[PDB]
Amino acid sequence: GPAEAGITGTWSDQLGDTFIVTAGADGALTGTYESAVGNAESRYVLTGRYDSAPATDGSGTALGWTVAWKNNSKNAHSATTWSGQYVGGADAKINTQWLLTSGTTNANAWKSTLVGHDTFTKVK
Amino acid sequence: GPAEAGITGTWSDQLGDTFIVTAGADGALTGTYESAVGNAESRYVLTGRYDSAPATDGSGTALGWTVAWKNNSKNAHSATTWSGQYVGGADAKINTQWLLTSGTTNANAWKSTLVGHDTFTKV
Amino acid sequence: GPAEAGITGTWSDQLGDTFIVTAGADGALTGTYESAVGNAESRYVLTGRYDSAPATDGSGTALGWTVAWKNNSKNAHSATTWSGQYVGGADAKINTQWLLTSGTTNANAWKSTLVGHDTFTKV
Amino acid sequence: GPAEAGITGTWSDQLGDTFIVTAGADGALTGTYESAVGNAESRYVLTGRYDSAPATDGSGTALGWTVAWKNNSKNAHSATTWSGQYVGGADAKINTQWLLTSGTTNANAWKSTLVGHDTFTKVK
Ligand SMILES: O=C(O)CCCC[C@@H]1SC[C@@H]2NC(=O)N[C@@H]21
Ligand SMILES: O=C(O)CCCC[C@@H]1SC[C@@H]2NC(=O)N[C@@H]21
Ligand SMILES: O=C(O)CCCC[C@@H]1SC[C@@H]2NC(=O)N[C@@H]21
Ligand SMILES: O=C(O)CCCC[C@@H]1SC[C@@H]2NC(=O)N[C@@H]21
Repeated sequence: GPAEAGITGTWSDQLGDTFIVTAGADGALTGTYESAVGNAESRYVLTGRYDSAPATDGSGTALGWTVAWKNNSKNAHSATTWSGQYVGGADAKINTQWLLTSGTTNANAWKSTLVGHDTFTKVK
Repeated sequence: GPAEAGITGTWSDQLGDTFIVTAGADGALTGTYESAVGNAESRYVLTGRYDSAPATDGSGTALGWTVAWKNNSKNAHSATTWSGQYVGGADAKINTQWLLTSGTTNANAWKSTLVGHDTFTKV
Repeated sequence: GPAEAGITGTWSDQLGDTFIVTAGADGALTGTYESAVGNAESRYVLTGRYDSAPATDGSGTALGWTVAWKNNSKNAHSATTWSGQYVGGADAKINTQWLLTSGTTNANAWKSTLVGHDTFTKV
Repeated sequence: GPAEAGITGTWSDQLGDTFIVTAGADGALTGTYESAVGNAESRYVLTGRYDSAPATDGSGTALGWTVAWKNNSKNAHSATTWSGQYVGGADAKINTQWLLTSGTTNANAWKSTLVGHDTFTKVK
């Protein structure tokens, strides 16, 4: 439906974090992600899931994805998930909230996870 | 590293939410998840990532995964991500926080996302 | 410091959720909040805290507050906390993330807490 | 009702973070809080709100509170809110999720906020 093609493409946010994704008819999200901030260099594997038959009543399309911050260049020992919804239209948006967990000892687990939000806009 | 075999298997929480996962040598998590609560029936595909070369200093292994709540039986128009860490050993744990976003109209978007936390133990 | 007069006043977000606050010289926030959405009518008491001696290095001023959604008109059996920072200047902002917990039975507690975010600008 | 007296008293969690609170008939929570972890020393002022007429159907009592991490001994330039519900009974609990925001420059705001959860049990 329009959400598969709508989500597929390149996205970025206002900090210049950016990702390339394909949304499949099987509900899969597959791509790579590049953060402009934090302990990250170059691109990381992204995988996730989305609702391939969203409500047709004006609602967004729910989705989520994960990046573990390890690639051939760098390993931050952390992983981020983004949970949110795709809102289509000519200026499509992906609106998300995210959790960034770092590996820690049990004693430091209380400070293991950052939370934030981010809206991405489609490049093409 | 040990996290590969250690994450691979079947996990559950106190409510009987459960999942089967394989942690690949490449950092992929793939499996199936079943919720005991919510607008959910039977199993849903899970996919995520973990740090396949975690620190060796006693820290946990970071990971995350997603489930979109649509399968052959039901579609709740929602998706959950779990972000957390695997803590190994013979009674291994995966400690998570989670975000459950439901598709909403823009007017309702302020109430789209629930947050919670959950500890799974290996079956 | 400037945060005292700068936080004190009336604030609103894009939806018309609004609050009046006084930031005390002692670190207290006290005021009243009105939501344009949700199970809410008229004004509710707000109370919180802010760092009354923030860093001087250009950082924002940390703060937080709570509203329990019971007043003379309505009781939604819920409470929201906002955690964030005040960024001063002539177009000052309060940038927040928030947690809205509803009273639930233990069985439903996994769905008790919504999460979101909101930026307020000063009227 | 039972929730006012139920919440009033001293609470602690498994790390030995602890607080003393009074829940008022006016919906107020007033007290002080002592963290066993992080950039904190001795006690900090706590203020918050709770539902003074909770549902009588088995539901918990919603509540929340704030601590800014500045006292006469220490200033961490941060503040934490806890949002959750009081569950009464002979072994009463306060179950919460929390957000800890540090003051940051706008550039570092994406890493300003930690998230976690915590269950407190009543001391007396
Ligand atoms: O520092 C790390 O642990 C690895 C990089 C984390 C970057 C975070 S993930 C949430 C936010 N969104 C971005 O694209 N970058 C930051
Ligand atoms: O109700 C829905 O929208 C779909 C089911 C959601 C179930 C949630 S996901 C977070 C928590 N953990 C579980 O295993 N189940 C609930
Ligand atoms: O529906 C309820 O349980 C009470 C009203 C909640 C309104 C929420 S609080 C977070 C967000 N910000 C607002 O100003 N309103 C919504
Ligand atoms: O380091 C700081 O910025 C000040 C202390 C923060 C302590 C946090 S607040 C959430 C968690 N619960 C606790 O009682 N202590 C930690």
